[PDB]
Amino acid sequence: EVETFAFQAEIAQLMSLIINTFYSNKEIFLRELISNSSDALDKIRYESLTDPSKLDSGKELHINLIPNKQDRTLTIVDTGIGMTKADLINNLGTIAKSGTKAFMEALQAGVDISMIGQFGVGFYSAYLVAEKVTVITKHNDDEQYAWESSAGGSFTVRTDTGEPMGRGTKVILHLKEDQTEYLEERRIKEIVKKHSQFIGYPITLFVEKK
Amino acid sequence: EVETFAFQAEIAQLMSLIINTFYSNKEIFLRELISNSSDALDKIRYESLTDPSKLDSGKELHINLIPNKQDRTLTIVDTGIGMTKADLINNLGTIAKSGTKAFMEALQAGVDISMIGQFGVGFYSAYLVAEKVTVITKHNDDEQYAWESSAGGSFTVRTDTGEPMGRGTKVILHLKEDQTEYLEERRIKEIVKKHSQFIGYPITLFVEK
Ligand SMILES: CCOc1ncc2c(n1)CCN(C(=O)c1cc(C(C)C)c(O)cc1O)C2
Ligand SMILES: CCOc1ncc2c(n1)CCN(C(=O)c1cc(C(C)C)c(O)cc1O)C2
Repeated sequence: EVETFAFQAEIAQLMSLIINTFYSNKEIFLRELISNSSDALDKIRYESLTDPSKLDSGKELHINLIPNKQDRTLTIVDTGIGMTKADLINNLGTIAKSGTKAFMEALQAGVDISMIGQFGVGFYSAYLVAEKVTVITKHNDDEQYAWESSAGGSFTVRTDTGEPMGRGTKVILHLKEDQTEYLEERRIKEIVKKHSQFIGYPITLFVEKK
Repeated sequence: EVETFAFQAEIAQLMSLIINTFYSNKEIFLRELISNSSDALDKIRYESLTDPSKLDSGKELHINLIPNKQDRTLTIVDTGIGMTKADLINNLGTIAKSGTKAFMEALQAGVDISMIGQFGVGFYSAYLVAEKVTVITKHNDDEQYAWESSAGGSFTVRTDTGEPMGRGTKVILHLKEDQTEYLEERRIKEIVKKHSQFIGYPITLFVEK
């Protein structure tokens, strides 16, 4: 059974902005996804400090980047805390964070789209390069879920039937036809090496089985 | 009343570096404290989307800067998720351990102190301008506490007796004698415009006199 939700009106607007504004520095999407992964990973390590059983679903804390030229997909996998169904639905579409209006405001007052992260809504920068985004997520308290959207004002949520994850969040970017550079080894390294924040977790870039 | 604790050795080490190294660009401390406040406010906002009862202790998500020239203090107050007693003593230091060590290594490879916030330990940049820092905090599940340190390798924690803050964290900088410029209204505005122009939450600069 697949459920369909409307994006909150301001979020639909943020997404349209992102998809339609001319902006050449698209590579910031990767930075924003890795920061989310970093926060999710901090969170599960933090909870494990007082309750070590939370790592029963997987004790390795890391980030994998997986390009697939055949599928034209770039996938980012982490083993952070993950999202329950309620987290998925509430944090990823149906409720506008105050940073959305604030961000869009800032754009009028002379900011760059690359600062989307300061406003807690960096995730939507994925649509700089992706025509469709699928998010698979597993939290300790819930079942494994699949979120999906090609924008257009709605997203769907279903129970995921694919390979279980143990715990964490996996972001599958279905790349636009002219954005395949982000499947190239040399390009991905370049963007990650440029990453401002010290990532306190191993980032492994997978090689394609060409 | 008051309990005294030893810093993690790497944090002690980082703190002596910050205090003893020659570095004129001290103003970056504000940017780092304002970044922490923003992160803290992200955390309670995130939690509140699924459990709105988390804002019972306070709906307003914002940051105050309060200079006091009588006391020679600069105070950064926010209404974020706040910190528990275990967070003050142990948890936060343990999470930041890998960044702390990584930062110190980076400095040896000739990087700049202003990069401190990139390694998740921007708070300790407070000791660029302060001889003593007092942190008052309130988390939803816990009581209100005072953390304190003048470096020298130790810190204290006590239950705070003062004004109940509801939820959040207040960082009181007791400024060095030669660092009073950061009490000046023009100077603070300048530094906020320069390094923190687009923060995701309102910031109110208090005026004096
Ligand atoms: C504010 C800190 O507290 C906190 N608690 C839980 C979580 C977070 N932060 C961050 C997000 N998160 C995830 O699972 C996650 C989500 C995204 C995109 C938004 C889809 C991503 O690209 C990678 C991820 O690991 C869970
Ligand atoms: C997920 C576990 O990691 C975690 N959880 C909660 C918090 C944090 N990290 C840091 C932020 N925070 C605060 O209270 C705070 C702290 C500082 C300085 C560090 C002293 C500051 O200058 C302003 C603040 O609001 C809350």
